[PDB]
Amino acid sequence: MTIEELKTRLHTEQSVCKTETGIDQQKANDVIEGNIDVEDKKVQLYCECILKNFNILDKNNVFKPQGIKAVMELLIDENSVKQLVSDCSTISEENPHLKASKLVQCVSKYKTMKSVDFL
Repeated sequence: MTIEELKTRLHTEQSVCKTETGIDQQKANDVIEGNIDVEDKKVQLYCECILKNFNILDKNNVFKPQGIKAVMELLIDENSVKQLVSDCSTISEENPHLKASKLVQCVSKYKTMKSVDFL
């Protein structure tokens, strides 16, 4: 959008979602750095919140590839985004909250939220 703007939007969404979930600052820092404790209830809620706020996840927890493509296209090369979408779209997680932390874990192997601050 401007990388400076994506960085700001990411900070805003991390702030709003931390308040909405009550996730500890340490656990939120771990998610931001790409160290996702997938089984943690508050990590799941925080991941779900960030994804829904970027419309990557719709209100029914339906995965929207357009949402993740829009974001990722600004950080990584075209073919890597295609690879990301294939990997992330095919995650076998039947639980929606566990799907959300696993989704953020999948995206994070390509680009962590913290890495965007470098940028």
